[PDB]
Amino acid sequence: GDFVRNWQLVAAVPLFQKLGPAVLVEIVRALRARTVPAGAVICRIGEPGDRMFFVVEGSVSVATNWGNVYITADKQKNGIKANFKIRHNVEGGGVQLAYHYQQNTPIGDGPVLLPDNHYLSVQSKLSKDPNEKRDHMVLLEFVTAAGITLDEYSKGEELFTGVVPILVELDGDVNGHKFSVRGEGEGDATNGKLTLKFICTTGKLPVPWPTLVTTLVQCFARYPDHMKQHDFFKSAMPEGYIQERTIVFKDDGTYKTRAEVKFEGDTLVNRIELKGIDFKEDGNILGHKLEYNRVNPVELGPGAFFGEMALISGEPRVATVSAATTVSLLSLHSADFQMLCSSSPEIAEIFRKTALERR
Ligand SMILES: Nc1ncnc2c1ncn2[C@@H]1O[C@@H]2COP(=O)(O)O[C@H]2[C@H]1O
Repeated sequence: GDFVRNWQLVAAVPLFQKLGPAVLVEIVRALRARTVPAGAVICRIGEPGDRMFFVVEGSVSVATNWGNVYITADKQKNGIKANFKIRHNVEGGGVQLAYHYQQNTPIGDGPVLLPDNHYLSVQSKLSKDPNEKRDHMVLLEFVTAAGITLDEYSKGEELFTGVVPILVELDGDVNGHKFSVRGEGEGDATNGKLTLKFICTTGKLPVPWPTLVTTLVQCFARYPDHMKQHDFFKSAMPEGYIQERTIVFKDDGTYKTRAEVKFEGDTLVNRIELKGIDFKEDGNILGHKLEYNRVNPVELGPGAFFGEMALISGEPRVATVSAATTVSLLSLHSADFQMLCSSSPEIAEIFRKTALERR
């Protein structure tokens, strides 16, 4: 019943052809098949991991950790403040730190939610559209609020109950290099999910796309039920908020940004002015020495696997994995994973090395 199905499906996984038929029958009896709708989260970062997954149809996207955004109320200015560090990989190895200093002030006169101290967890995947000739960035992002212990007996939030279209506009000036970016896409606050594509409309971007991610809509963060009273960003909608930043690149220049974030009709719009000063023309930013996505460069399609890191290390999921298309999965529980690795040292090696490479 399920076995004839999983037996048919397991043919799409060439890793298992490293296996005799009697044993393969036993493995297929332990596999569980799953159809996953396009866009759905399969594994969430920080969750415990009791199984791993083999892709039989479709592809999945891995979104890796970008860090935490630490937020505090600014009750006297009726807004919030945030500070955090971004670690950009340098292409030859090493890291370029970007220290972020942030303040947000509502545009409207009405009261907003002024939160207790908390943070936003961000995971991201950066990619390219193989049919796009312009300089561009395709971006997938998950944003989750956390840091308030869950005791256990805003009107702006109802603007984000579904999928909201987003428009992003940036005029930049870095060491006199002027440039513009336009981006469009959609925000799903219910799942904390951003999917956008950005174009440099003036030609070649004079800085690396990863350094513009933070500047290019925290109102799409998923605030958990017990934290809805701490979501300043949605509470200031629809009139919106001003968001300003100082971004200090260690041993290099600084970005200063001012943005208007607000609804125009049904569309959440983010309009940005950015000025960069004191950059080194042969440094990591103006010299384009930062990795775009070498860490995590591809969706994982048929024959690939994920979820193996937690089973090897015992640590929680290190990344969020979501279906890019409709996905057909076979999952394998932890205990049967250890037996698979024991029965086939070849397969054990493939897992070991892949998990190392991904670490
Ligand atoms: N840089 C990466 N490239 C590809 N896949 C990854 C990367 N980082 C994590 N993963 C996968 O994402 C999974 C998330 O859950 P696990 O940590 O159990 O195991 C992880 C790997 O399978």
